[PDB]
Amino acid sequence: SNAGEVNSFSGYLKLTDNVYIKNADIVEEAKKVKPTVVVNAANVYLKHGGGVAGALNKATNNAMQVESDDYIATNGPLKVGGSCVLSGHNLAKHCLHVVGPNVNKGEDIQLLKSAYENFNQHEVLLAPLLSAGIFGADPIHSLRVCVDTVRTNVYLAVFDKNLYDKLVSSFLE
Ligand SMILES: NC(=O)c1ccc(O)cc1
Repeated sequence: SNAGEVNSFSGYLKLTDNVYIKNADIVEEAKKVKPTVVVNAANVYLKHGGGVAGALNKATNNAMQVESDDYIATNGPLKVGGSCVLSGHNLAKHCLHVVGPNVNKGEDIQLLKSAYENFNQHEVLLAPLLSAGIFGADPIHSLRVCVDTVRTNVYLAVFDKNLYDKLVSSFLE
């Protein structure tokens, strides 16, 4: 890897005492920062074909999917709102696979609070906005649940510049 120190976050905007945000690609952030923990936007079967999960898995050259398939065959699926800790491969020491509700598929948005409570077992995390994208939840709402629920230090990477700008505007109202 590059020779930088681990957990080297740069250029984030501090929103609260423990929540930070950056307009960035989470894969490029993982490579630059070398965090202890990267959060995956997982589904219950740990099938990483799409969304953030697909980007993370591709950046591990499919090692994340191989490990996840081995895990599920023995250990069974996660629950919505739940998490597991598997290897971070080349991206991080650990990957916290967190299942936000998929409101495009009828799941209860209330489970987003449970989803973010998984972050509180880790002192500092690189993460995407939970339940965004293929999961269908309103990103402004997801940021509010994050701020209200996470107590540990979270560094959120949002790649779409227009969505970033709307999140920051929303939060500063
Ligand atoms: N990026 C990494 O692989 C890493 C290694 C050791 C740590 O204590 C934290 C992170």
